[PDB]
Formats: sequence, C-alpha cells, structure tokens
Amino acid sequence: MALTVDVAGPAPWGFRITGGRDFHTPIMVTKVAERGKAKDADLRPGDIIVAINGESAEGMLHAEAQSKIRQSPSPLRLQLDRSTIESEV
Ligand code: NA
Repeated sequence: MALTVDVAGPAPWGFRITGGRDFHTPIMVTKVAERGKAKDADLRPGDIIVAINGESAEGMLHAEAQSKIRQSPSPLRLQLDRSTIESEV
C-alpha cells in the first residue's frame, strides 16, 4: 500500500530508520515512539520510505536520509510503502 504521511514537528520526530544505499537496502521505519510526533502522524514500523519531502529516498545513504529527516521543516512529508495483512476468519 502506497501512502503519504505528513508528520507534525519540529524534530525530534520520534521514530527510527534502518537501511540506505550504503547497505544496499531501502530506508525503512523500524520503531515509532509511543509518546512522540510520529505516533500521532499515523506512521507504522515496517513502512518503507520511498521519498522524503518529495525527494526520492532510493539512492540516499543511511546518514543522508537521517540528516534530511532531522533537518526537515514541519511538517515532515513522507511517501511510504506499507505492508498490509489479511486474516482468515
Ligand atoms: Na526537523
């Protein structure tokens, strides 16, 4: 599922990221702090960050994506890919 999340600021945003071009992996949210701005914003552990403030995250180094997020104006605009689930009942 593709989605666009706007996170109210300013930093600290209250989430964690993994990955980047130097690890040859995508930028992914791994944790959202229970008391924090990302919790309000509808951001979920496991969301892949496709774009940061309209700029593609594809070729960003870990530290590069980290820095762009921390330096970001409010709101932080993330383009996301989210893994949906289906349960049998
Ligand atoms: Na910021």
